[PDB]
Amino acid sequence: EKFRRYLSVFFRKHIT
Repeated sequence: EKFRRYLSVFFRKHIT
């Protein structure tokens, strides 16, 4: 499985 592609850009809601 692999679901580390969505948060890779959603986690940007902090510094950038």
